[PDB]
Amino acid sequence: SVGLIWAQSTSGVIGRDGGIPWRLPEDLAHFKRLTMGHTVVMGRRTWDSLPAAHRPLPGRRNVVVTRQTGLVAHGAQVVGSLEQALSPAEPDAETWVIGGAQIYALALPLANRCEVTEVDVDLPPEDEDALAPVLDQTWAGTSGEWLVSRSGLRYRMHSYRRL
Ligand SMILES: NC(=O)c1ccc[n+]([C@@H]2O[C@H](COP(=O)([O-])OP(=O)(O)OC[C@H]3O[C@@H](n4cnc5c(N)ncnc54)[C@H](OP(=O)(O)O)[C@@H]3O)[C@@H](O)[C@H]2O)c1
Ligand SMILES: CCc1nc(N)nc(N)c1OCCCOc1ccccc1CCC(=O)O
Repeated sequence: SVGLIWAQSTSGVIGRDGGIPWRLPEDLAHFKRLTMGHTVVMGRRTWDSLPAAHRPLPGRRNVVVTRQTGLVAHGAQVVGSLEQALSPAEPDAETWVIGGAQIYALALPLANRCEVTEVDVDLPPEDEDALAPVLDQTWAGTSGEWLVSRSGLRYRMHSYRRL
């Protein structure tokens, strides 16, 4: 199983200024619960965005996709394409593509599941924003209820699978 997992504003923003432009603890907990013990595949810019105590992401096999063949990434496995990342020498029952926008676009045709957090935060897109992939008619999904975070934002989780 190859899955994508992301959190987006309702406007589709996933990233700004090298980070994520909201604070949603319940989404971090969801992300940890879904990914712990599994492989997490990410683009190099997402690797560089990880906060210090989470670079590498603890308890997960971290795989970083870069064209920089000689790149040192302590705590992660460096590979040269998304296809390499999805062709491990040691297979994993679950592989999660964890971003960013560039890598999601390449991974979506190869994936069978998407786990999406929708965040009701008003962020009109700015020119350098990273944006979420869009799910077309080849995907179908289910939505959780709208919830309110202890930190204030409304949010909800969606689970999509390839038809
Ligand atoms: N809200 C969320 O769920 C979420 C999740 C993840 C990330 N984010 C945010 O998204 C942003 C980062 O996303 P991004 O789209 O800018 O970058 P990204 O997808 O994380 O990384 C892009 C990098 O991946 C490498 N890459 C891309 N295509 C490749 C290919 N065909 N072969 C080999 N390497 C390839 C390149 O690395 P090199 O330049 O090293 O060659 C490229 O610069 C940040 O703001 C981050 O905080 C948000
Ligand atoms: C938690 C944000 C996030 N949320 C969802 N639903 N999917 C993602 N792919 C994602 O991005 C994962 C990469 C960025 O990870 C972080 C960014 C800022 C703080 C903490 C973490 C993850 C830390 C961890 O899991 O140990």
